[PDB]
Amino acid sequence: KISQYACQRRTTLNNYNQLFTDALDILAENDELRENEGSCLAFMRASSVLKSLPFPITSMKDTEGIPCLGDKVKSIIEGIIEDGESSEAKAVLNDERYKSFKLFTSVFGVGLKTAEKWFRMGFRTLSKIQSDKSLRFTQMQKAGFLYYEDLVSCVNRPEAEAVSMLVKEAVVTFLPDALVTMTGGFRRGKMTGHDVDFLITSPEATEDEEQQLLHKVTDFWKQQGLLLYCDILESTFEKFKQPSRKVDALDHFQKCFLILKLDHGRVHSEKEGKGWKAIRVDLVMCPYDRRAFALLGWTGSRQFERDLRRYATHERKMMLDNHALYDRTKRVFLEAESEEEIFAHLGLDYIEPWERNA
Ligand SMILES: O=C(/C=C(\O)C(=O)O)/C=C/c1cc(C(=O)c2ccc(F)cc2)c[nH]1
Ligand code: NA
Repeated sequence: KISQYACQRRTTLNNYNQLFTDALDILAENDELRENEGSCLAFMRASSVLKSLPFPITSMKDTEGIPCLGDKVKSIIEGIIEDGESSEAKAVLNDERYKSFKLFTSVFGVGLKTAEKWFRMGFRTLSKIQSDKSLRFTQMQKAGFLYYEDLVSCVNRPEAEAVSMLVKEAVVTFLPDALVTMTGGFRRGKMTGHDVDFLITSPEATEDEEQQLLHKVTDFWKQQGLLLYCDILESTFEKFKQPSRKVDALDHFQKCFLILKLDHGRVHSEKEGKGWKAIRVDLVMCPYDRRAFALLGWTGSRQFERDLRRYATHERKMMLDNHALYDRTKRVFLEAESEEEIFAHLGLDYIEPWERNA
C-alpha cells in the first residue's frame, strides 16, 4: 500500500515515469499561472506519487491501488500510453500566456505580477523587454538581465562544491566553530540546480554574532569583488511562537539572496570565455537549537515539505515548520538534534535526503 503522503514514500532520482510526470508537472505549472490552486495541487500529488514508483506504468491496470490518481489524471495517463505524448501538456507548451510566463519568470527578479504586466503590455520576448526605453526595472531584475545567460545555465556539482568552499572559507573567518551545510536539491543527490543553498549555524555564537555573520561575509566578498548581487532579509524569528498552520510555511530566519562571481580556476571539473560564472547562492543563518528543523525545511523537496507538515497536522495533531515542532496533545515543543529525531517524534520511518525527491 503506497501512502498518499510523500513523507511516507521513498522518492529517488531514478524516475521510471518521466513521460507521465513531465506532462503532469507542465499541467500543474499552468494551473499555478492560471491561479487554479486546486487543480495545481491535484496534478502535483499525482506527479509526486508516480515519481515514487520502482517501475514504469505501461498499461492502465498498472495504476490500480495507486492513490492521488483522479479521473482527470487517469485520462492524461491513458493518452500518454496511447501515443507516447500528452495532447493536454502539448497544448500548454504551445499556449502564448504559458510561454510568456515561463520565459519572463526565468529572469531573476521577475515574478507572476511583473510577467502578467509585461504580457498585457504586448511583450513576448526578453530582447524587447530589455531594450524598451519606457520600462523601469528593480535592482533584482537589472541583475537578472545582466547575468541572464549564466543564471539560466545549470549549476553543476563541481560548481556547487566550488561555491561551498567559498562559503566555508568566508564563514570560518568570522565564526571558526560554524557549521555550514549545503541544502536544497544538491543535498537530495541532484546533478544540477538553478542555485546553491546553505544553512549556517554556530554552537557558541551570541544572538548579535549570529545576526552580524551574513553582513560580515558579504562585506568580505564585496571587498574581494565577488559580490554581484546581495539582498539580506533580517530575521523575524520568534523563539516562543507556535509553528505555522499554512499549507506553505514562511521561513523567518535571517537569509540572503546572492549572485556570486565564481572564477573558473576554483572549479575542479572534467573540463573558456570571460573566465568566471555568475551563480545564484542563498545563505540561511539559524539558532543552533533549531538547526535540525531548518535543515529539514531547506532540504526539501517542496512536495516532501508540504506532505510532512500535512501529515504532522492531520495524522499526529502536531505543528511543524522550519523553526519548530509543537505537540498539541502534550502541549509541549519537541526538541531535536537531528532530522532522524524529528521523523521519530512524528512516528515516521526515516527518509534519507536522496529519497525526498517527491
Ligand atoms: O525543487 C523543490 C521541489 C520540487 O522539485 C518538488 O516538490 O517536486 C524544492 C527544494 C527546496 C526548497 C527550497 C527552498 O528554496 C525553500 C525552502 C523552504 C522555504 F521556507 C523557502 C525556500 C530548498 N529546497
Ligand atoms: Na524569476
